[PDB]
Amino acid sequence: AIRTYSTQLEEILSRKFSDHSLLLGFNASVQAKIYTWIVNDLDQYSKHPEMEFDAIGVFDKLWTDFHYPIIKFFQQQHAVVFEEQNRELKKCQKEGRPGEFKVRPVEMRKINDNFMKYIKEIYQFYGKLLKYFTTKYKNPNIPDKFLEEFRFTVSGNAIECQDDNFLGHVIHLSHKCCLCLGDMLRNQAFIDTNYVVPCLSNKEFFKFKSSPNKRNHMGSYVKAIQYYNLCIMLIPALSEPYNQIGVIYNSVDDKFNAIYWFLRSHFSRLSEHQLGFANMSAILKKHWFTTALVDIVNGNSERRFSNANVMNVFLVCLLGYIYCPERYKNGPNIVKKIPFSKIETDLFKMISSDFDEQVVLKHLVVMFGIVRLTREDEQRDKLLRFAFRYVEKVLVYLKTGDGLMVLRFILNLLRENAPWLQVFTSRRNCVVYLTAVLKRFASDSTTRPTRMFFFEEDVNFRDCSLIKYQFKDFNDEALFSPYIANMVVGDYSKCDLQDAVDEYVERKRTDAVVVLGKKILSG
RNA sequence: AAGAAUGCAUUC
Ligand SMILES: [K+]
Ligand SMILES: [K+]
Ligand SMILES: [K+]
Ligand SMILES: [K+]
Ligand SMILES: [K+]
Ligand SMILES: [K+]
Repeated sequence: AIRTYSTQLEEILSRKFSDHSLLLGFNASVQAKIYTWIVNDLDQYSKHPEMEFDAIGVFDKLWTDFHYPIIKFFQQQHAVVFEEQNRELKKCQKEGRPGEFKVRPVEMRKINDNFMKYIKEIYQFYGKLLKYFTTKYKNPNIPDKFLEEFRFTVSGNAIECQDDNFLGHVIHLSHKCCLCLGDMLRNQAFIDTNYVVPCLSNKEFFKFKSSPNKRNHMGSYVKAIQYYNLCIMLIPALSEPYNQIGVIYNSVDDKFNAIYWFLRSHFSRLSEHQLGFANMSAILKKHWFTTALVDIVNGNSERRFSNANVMNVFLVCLLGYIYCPERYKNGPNIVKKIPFSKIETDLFKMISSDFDEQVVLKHLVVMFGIVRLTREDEQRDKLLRFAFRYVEKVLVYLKTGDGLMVLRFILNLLRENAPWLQVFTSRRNCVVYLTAVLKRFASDSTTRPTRMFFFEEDVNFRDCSLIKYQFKDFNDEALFSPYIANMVVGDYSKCDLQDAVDEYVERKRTDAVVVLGKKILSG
């Protein structure tokens, strides 16, 4: 049936003159049909062979063949009007009348208005499906945080304890709904920032033209990223939401964050293993990081990078010198006589002068991810040696500073990756520095501690293959039989700790770090 | 391990 609808749709969208009402009516009729169909398909699940259960494919086809093509149709209309404005500007320039150029804001606003009405319809549709999926069936595998983000309450409704496969299908449908909501909002924000806003006034047009985007327009994407984050909270093994967050950061020229999220996409447990890696490789092959490095080293610049952004640029250029030498290597230098050693020294100094746990966690993901992607033994060994020089600097900082989350992450990276542990324990400075760091801590723990709930880093790295999909420095057995799921997303709101949560988490992290670090040093 | 060059690292 979806094929018939997509045929009729493509016939409609191919007309020279678009009937907005006809399209919206047709979408509303198709949505009503699909809704009654999927409700009935879940209802009859236990009556037909499971492999005849079609809802996931039907939903995927509705998005890819019906709803997204309509989005792309509207985007193409916006682009047509934008190019008309560009043609008018070029004509006025070549005719010697540059001040006579005027943006026409009408017919950008009309197209966008029809587009917005369509977006409102599908936003309501996917939210309606998400609410149905989430509240019709009791599912202990849905965190109460997910429910509270949407103000959903689950009634005394259908209990499908009989079938865990059924509940897995239902949460996958909810995940698809959230993904579609993030995707439609991301497309809407892109269209607003690249076509509508520039066509509002000459000021907007010329600022869009001169500054490529210098996109600080992350505010336009906050809602879409929220939906992607909910996707990840629901099923962190699936790679698409991570990739879409990386796409958003790439479009706002936050290239390092893009690389980070593309790597997280690549390393999720059930990743398709292509989208993130291809997007990251396309970034690395380009000139943004080398140009950024030149601008930083020359000092004077309109760029005005923050210290964290400077560290990020340094890190990518240093990793690229080894991993992508055809772009980041000319003799001892990365670009334009800028030596690898100088940049390495500068970044390592900033580890201590500008320590930041989130910044360092992202650095570690990026450098050990690039290690994981490197096939050549010489390249891989050089990258590991660089990564462990970085880690040695981090441990030196930890002799006098605090970074328990970073330390947990480092130790678990070592624990879940035997070749990395072997390299680490063969470096005298790694052993010496880790010993000095651990001697700062006091702990009566001798075995893996237990705890009330997952912490921030546990939630953040769920189903990341860099740590073999979970931290293993706690005995979390009591948290994993899921007739509840709140501890796994770290929701301690149900636990009676008040502000002492911070003290509790610090003590527990310290215990886990002491026990695991002694394990590592004993090998 | 040396030896050489560039700013402990990188390069042959
Ligand atoms: K699934
Ligand atoms: K986030
Ligand atoms: K992209
Ligand atoms: K993509
Ligand atoms: K950055
Ligand atoms: K926490």
